[PDB]
Amino acid sequence: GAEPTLWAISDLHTGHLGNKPVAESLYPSSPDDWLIVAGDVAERTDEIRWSLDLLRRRFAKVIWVPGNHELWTTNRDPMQIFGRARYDYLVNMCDEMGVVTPEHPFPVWTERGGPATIVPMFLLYDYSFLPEGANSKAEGVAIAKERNVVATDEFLLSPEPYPTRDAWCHERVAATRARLEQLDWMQPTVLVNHFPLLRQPCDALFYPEFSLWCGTTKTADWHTRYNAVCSVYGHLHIPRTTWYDGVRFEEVSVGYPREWRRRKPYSWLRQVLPDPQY
Ligand SMILES: [Fe+3]
Ligand SMILES: [Mn+2]
Repeated sequence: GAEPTLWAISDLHTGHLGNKPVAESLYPSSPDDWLIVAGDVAERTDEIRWSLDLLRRRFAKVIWVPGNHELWTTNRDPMQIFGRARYDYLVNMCDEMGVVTPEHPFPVWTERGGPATIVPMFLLYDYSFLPEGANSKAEGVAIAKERNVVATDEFLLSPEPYPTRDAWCHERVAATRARLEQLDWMQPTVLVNHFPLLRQPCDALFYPEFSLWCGTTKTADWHTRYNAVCSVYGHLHIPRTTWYDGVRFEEVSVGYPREWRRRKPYSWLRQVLPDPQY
């Protein structure tokens, strides 16, 4: 009576007043629990480090993937680093703390839930989730701008040295797909990515245009192609459990204080493995 569990959570946003207690209430159920943190830990590098240091001292293993907010460079950030350099800095930070990143070898869960390869991914988005009235990236962003639905990324998420964020996204997708092809085709995977791997969850957004900043069409079939037993994501701030083509998708976001105070959730940590039979 003390069997390990693989949990997940995302969108901690510890910099916002009121979400620091949430992060400070994250505890394991056994000394061998793993915790997936699926993006949007914080914006500033020191806040991200504080949160990840707090979590890695409680869980046996922490697997971190970046969200859009970790790649923001604000004026109040002690590290004025941008783009791929900022991502490499965050990866090196996590490595110095012992936190697993998308650049580390894929961890393998060998406890309850079967041998499952946990795949931490950094993919970003490529403006391919076009709104109904759009037929290109520029058209979609223009329609979103005229309706005042623009992501702050456009001004804070630098893609340097890449020219655009979709170029960075396509390179990330190419590399991650190359790594995914090298996996044993008969072993389940746990796909982790801040953004949803397919477009369907974005249909729950209050306004659809924002879907432009919510993923890429190049990963529409990865949950079935690579035999995923569970797909962990966040970003949308719509925490729930759904099923697509037999695969269980877990939106594990916490959100901003005024968002999750309207609800009363049963515990912050979402059980990824073993199957909770929900
Ligand atoms: Fe996000
Ligand atoms: Mn978020």
